[PDB]
Amino acid sequence: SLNWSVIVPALVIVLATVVWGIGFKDSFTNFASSALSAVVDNLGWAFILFGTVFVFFIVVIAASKFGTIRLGRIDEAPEFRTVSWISMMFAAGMGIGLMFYGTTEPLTFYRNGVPGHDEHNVGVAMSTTMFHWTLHPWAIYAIVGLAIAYSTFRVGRKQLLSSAFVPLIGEKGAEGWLGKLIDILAIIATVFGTACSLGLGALQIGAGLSAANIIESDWTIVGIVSVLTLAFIFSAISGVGKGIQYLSNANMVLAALLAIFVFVVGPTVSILNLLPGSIGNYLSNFFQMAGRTAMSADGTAGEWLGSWTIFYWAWWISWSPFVGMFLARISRGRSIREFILGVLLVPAGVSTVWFSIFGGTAIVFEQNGESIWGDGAAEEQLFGLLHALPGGQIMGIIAMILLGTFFITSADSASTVMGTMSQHGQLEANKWVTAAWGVATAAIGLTLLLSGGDNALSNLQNVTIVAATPFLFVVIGLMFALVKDLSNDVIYLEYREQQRFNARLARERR
Amino acid sequence: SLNWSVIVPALVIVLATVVWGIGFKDSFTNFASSALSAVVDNLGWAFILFGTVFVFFIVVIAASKFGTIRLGRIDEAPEFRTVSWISMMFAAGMGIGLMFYGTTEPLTFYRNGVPGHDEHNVGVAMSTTMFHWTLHPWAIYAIVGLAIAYSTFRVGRKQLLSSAFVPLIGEKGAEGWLGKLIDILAIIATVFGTACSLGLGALQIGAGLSAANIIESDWTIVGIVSVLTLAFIFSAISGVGKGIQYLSNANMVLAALLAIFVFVVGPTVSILNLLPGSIGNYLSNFFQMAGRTAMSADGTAGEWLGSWTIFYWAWWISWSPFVGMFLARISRGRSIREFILGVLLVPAGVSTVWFSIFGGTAIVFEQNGESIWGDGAAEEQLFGLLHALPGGQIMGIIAMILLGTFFITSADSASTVMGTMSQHGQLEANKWVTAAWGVATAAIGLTLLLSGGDNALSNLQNVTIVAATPFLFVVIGLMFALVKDLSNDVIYLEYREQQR
Amino acid sequence: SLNWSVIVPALVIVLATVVWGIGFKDSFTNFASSALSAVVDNLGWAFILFGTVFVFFIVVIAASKFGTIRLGRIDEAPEFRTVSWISMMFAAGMGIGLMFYGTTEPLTFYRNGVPGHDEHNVGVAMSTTMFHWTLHPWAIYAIVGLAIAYSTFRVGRKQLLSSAFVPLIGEKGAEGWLGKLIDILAIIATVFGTACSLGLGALQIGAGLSAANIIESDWTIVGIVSVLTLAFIFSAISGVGKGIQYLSNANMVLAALLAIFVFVVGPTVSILNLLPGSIGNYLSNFFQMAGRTAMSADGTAGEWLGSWTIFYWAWWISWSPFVGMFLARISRGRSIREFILGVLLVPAGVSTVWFSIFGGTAIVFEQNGESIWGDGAAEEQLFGLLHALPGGQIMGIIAMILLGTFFITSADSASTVMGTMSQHGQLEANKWVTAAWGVATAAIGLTLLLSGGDNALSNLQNVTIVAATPFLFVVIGLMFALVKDLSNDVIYLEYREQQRFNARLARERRVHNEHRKRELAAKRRRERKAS
Repeated sequence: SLNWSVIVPALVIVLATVVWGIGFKDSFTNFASSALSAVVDNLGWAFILFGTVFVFFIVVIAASKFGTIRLGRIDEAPEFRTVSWISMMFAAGMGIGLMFYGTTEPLTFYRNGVPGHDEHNVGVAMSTTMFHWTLHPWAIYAIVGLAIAYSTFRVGRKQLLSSAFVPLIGEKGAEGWLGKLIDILAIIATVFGTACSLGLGALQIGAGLSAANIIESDWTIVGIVSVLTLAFIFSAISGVGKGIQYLSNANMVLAALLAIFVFVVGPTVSILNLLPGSIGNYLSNFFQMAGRTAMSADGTAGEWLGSWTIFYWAWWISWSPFVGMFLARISRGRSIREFILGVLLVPAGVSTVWFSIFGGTAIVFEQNGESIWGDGAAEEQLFGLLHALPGGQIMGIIAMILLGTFFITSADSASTVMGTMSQHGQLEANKWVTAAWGVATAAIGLTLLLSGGDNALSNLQNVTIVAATPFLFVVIGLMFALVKDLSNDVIYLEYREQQRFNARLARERR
Repeated sequence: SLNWSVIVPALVIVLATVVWGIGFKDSFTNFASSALSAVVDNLGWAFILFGTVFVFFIVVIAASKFGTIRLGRIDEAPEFRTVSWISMMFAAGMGIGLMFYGTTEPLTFYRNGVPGHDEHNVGVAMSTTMFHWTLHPWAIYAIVGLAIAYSTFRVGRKQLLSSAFVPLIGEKGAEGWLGKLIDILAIIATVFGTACSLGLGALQIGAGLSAANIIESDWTIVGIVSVLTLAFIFSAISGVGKGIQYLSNANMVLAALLAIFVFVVGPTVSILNLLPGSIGNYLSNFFQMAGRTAMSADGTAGEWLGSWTIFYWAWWISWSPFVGMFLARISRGRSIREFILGVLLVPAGVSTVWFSIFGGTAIVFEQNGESIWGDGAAEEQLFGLLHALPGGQIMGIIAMILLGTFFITSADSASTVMGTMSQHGQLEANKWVTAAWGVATAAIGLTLLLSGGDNALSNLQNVTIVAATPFLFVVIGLMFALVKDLSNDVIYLEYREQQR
Repeated sequence: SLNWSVIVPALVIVLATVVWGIGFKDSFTNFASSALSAVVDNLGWAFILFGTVFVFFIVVIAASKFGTIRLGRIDEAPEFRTVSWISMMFAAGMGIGLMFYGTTEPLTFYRNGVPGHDEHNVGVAMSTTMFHWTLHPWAIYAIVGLAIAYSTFRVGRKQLLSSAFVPLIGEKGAEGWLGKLIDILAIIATVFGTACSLGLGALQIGAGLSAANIIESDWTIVGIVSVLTLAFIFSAISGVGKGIQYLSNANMVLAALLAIFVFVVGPTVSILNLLPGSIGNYLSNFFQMAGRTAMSADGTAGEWLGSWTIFYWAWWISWSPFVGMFLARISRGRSIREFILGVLLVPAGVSTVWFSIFGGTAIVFEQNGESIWGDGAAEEQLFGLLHALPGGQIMGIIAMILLGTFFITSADSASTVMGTMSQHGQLEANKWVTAAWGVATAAIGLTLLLSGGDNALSNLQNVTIVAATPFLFVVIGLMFALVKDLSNDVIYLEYREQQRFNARLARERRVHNEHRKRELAAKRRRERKAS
């Protein structure tokens, strides 16, 4: 039961960018990235304004009476344990992203500084990175993750993003001009969003290899590294099961090694001192950073935001469908309040520690003179931070392998989700159609890395913002659909009608 | 049934300042404005400290159990629709004030800067203006608006500010040393508060005319512009009814034209980018600006505050009686929570957009070189912002007419309120006594504009702070009376006594 | 019934530091203060991170359902009146501390400035002092004060800090590797914490005398001033009762005189203008100061924090046992919510006014040129602020006497608490064992002032951070024990079970309606098909 109504237009746009970028109209793709700077100028306020709205909206709901509502049958107990649920939360907290920017981002802000602040500022350097990897991102994943976890568990609808727009569009009739389109953009936004992490994984590994087999052009090398792990996703999907479960555990171990290694070896105390700093400062500059637009100070932030804030915002939106589908399944029959409150606190905890370790020591070195700053190369900075520590050559390989495993897990999980959306929300997607999207995502992966050539990272970040632009309004509209569904929920109505009886009972007696 | 006990002392003080200012002791009036700088030094902390207290106090009540209480009969449904109620909220959001400072204020802060911050700072420039036209002002209007809407709807007392002090002063016995005095100051504070907006409307129009009939002295011109609309308030009160209803609708349209025109024509994107900025930054610098006193940094803010923060604070207080009487009638039998939460959110929404458009583009031009800064003239800056845009000469006239309509609506509405306070809270005041206060307010209007002459704006802002000083403590005390009334409501009071 | 199990190890460590500091290994004591800078480097984040946690934790509990719980018998009415309870709250708000730093602290921040800010900044100068004497300190006193006031009133256990760890350690079995140790550290942390205030009282008075009998070496003078009030604590404990009650009232009067005097005489308006400033600014820089560590800006704050933030934090922790025992008795059968909400608001109100008056005028003078800055001497700055005002020579003596009374009240109250912990939580401690700890505390008092010599203040602040380090984790663990006790309360456990049954009953009733509408629906489909 393959819904080709979504598959066709999806692959059409997917393969389009692939061919229109990999070759022929190569320089034309980089022209679209230039005309893309227009969306940052126009819909710039959109990503920023609503970007914070997601945080307030998801907190208001969690705090309101809707929080008591169970995600499924009335008064249903969660399947997985409380601790087990939190453990699966860390699995989502770790990704190729933290491996990439985790060490560079906090450093680039300490060296260059952020719009409206002095340079060499530890406090602001952390508050910014925190502002990009904590509440805001997960506030978007919670909205989507809740929109699904409610419509498919509580109401009992199909596992399609369109099924969440039932209240708005039309009950069951949401399969015309919209609905299908929502499911179409859902896949397109996901394939590009995942292609980003996969692409970042390539440059990350490539720069890691340029720190082992020194040296080689490395143009073909990129195509190699990609297909290497791209081919080993099949033997971890079809012929072999339990791939996501096993590899995820291995990832947590390797990620724990790097985190601990840098922690004990590097400036331990300094890292620990950053825990209260990054956290406290984050709460201080929150609204100041939330009000940061291309008008402060004097339209100077425009360039900065477009390559940082605006980027992440779009990158999370394009990734919301995947993370949403994930958090939904993990939170079976779990209170809305504990679901939201658990999605914003647990993951945000990992991002805090991770950045305080890598992005922390990287700053400590910048202070002591041993600048890890690899002449700009963001990918070479993670390994540079390792080689600067006793046993760096070793951990450098471990971190490199961890990337290869992430590339597989990320692509695997993202594929099982995309395949589901292509099968009318079938929970048990075929390991064949799943692998199909696997190469389809990696295809767009290299296409973005080759079109940019030397500026692969520049073009990669750009294309991401493109596919996310349309899906942005989807999440904004998904915000209303989630409000109407709740306002028409059994427990909710039963509450307002029971409260109206209590406010009328002691009224007549008076 | 005219309560002359309040009328006499009111007109006595009103006409006093009129004559003692319009002529004879002219230079003596400007001497009182100098000795007025003493109230900014002494009671300076009062306006600032409590100024924020109003915000916390009105939010705590709205959040507390008192919020569930209906403004009238137990479990009574509001008269007007939810959307209709919000629409009437915008009618109060729009005024002569936004037309005046809406374009200049955000600019003067971007050019000169605020105490304790660098200049040419967009973020701080917005946070400040927001700090003056959002929560704080309406937190004062909500307290008064609720004090009335409760005492006259719930309890069922007369529509007099003194009737709200029943819990404190004395039940029904609040008509001696106090009560009447509270009603006296209520009118005096209102007539001066309204005279400010009317005065600002004059200078605004006058500067608009100096951009059409260029040129003429303009001394008599001011007296003309005023009496022109001052005489057409009668034909919109007595001989003609539905004045407030019709004109209010026309005001919203014209105000929508200016707002949209500048929005689409000017830097659209920039304006939109200021929505998250002004809002976000406002929440960031809130407590920092709330703690801003004449001691930071190093008693340097004293001069700045006295001509900005301290000013608005007094200007809102002197206007609280009017806005309070208004919001009360509009919110018939409406939950206290939705009343407060609706008074702080709806109007504050307009002020955000309005300042992000006019005060926004004005900054965008300041950045691009086309400084609209009309050599200091605040009134000439609004029109300068228009003439800088395609079709400015047209909108300049539209905005000018909109001011004339505001001058009438503001004076009309303010009069119907003052007349009510002079008739033992009679909801249906006479269209004759109403028009009486009409000229009485405009009288003080010109008196403040002529006494200053060239510094008409300087003297106008000053006299305002004077009449508000006494009423300040009234609102502070009105804060306690609103707490006792609520703590002694219906089911709540009886429940405590039954537990005693 | 003296619990020597705690007394012995306590006096052993107490007398140890006394002898090992007063003489012989004198320079060795100052060596421990150098190796002490290591705890500020290592556990530095601990004091800062959790330091704010205490604030959030104590606010969450007060806001939660636990707040409705009464501190004693179910639905028990408080003994003292609401106003009387607030009055006894001010008695705790006033101390030797405010007399010492109240005038200097806000000044040193206006002159030198704080890490990450410009100098001569009034706003930041107040926010910092506020950050040290408001929520944070009392958030620690509330946690301890509640841990006791609940375990001894509600549950009905002995008045020992160890009795509060019953949930964690073991029910009644908390008297082995732990428990006793918790009671041991409780006294040690208290004796050192009190010794600080007593020591500060000495230097304060000594500098006051150097402003009257000008002049004299003053080395022996310190030993005199101390023993003078140290000997008059006995005649105010044994031979005379009602000492704490009477003197406390006298302290409030004298403290009111100084506060008002400086208020009316000095820059009145300026002080009043600081009320909104200090308060407002405090809320603004709260999280910014809460995130202040030895990494901002660029590990430069390390030195500053170690001599300010880190100090107070440890000083409050080492004093938590005493203040906790106090607030507990004062809040008999009083709602947890009104207890916490009353401990964080009332005292924080005094600290705001006190600093806005003394620390306020001191800045006003610094602005007008008449710098009260007594060439660094912190003790000579309070009197300098007085002598600068009409009738300073008079108030200088009054403030000096007020210090002597505080020295007695502080030592007296601290002793009655330490003695209680040495008698299995006996509420009625002996006036003999109480006086015993009196000299025991003053002993460590002079020991810290003589070991430093010229840098008496430097060494005094250091030794304090030492004894508090271990007790820090005790308060962190006491945070968990307070959560388990509450989660297992009668009124509480009834509230949850009730909230469940009420949700199951409604659950059942709803299911029956869905089958009702479904049965009734398909029924009308047969009436229309067969009409």
